[PDB]
Amino acid sequence: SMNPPPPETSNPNKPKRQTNQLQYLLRVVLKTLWKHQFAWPFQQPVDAVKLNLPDYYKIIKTPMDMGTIKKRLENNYYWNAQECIQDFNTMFTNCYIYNKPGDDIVLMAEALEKLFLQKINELPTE
Repeated sequence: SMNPPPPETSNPNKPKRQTNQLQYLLRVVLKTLWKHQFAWPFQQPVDAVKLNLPDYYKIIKTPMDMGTIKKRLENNYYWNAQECIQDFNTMFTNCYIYNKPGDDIVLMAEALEKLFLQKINELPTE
């Protein structure tokens, strides 16, 4: 029922790059999803205490959220685009795992994922 430490956003010994694909992931992908009317439940790690989800972290062992991804992109945490794309996919997958089909939160994730897929389709060449 307690919250775990949040995912890492800082790791000085992790090698880093700033690439045109990672720039696109921030300037286009993250910004598009962040501004959406359904963004709010995904803009920070799941607070299992505030949201009264005492089993959330029993079930979800690889937590991820756009607050974390936003910090990772702004602080150049990544080496490549695939790492960041995996974070988004983890976020959506977690939501579908924990929740019931048709739940509001699932519909919200689906709308963000649709946009995500549209933006990744046009990921610029390296």
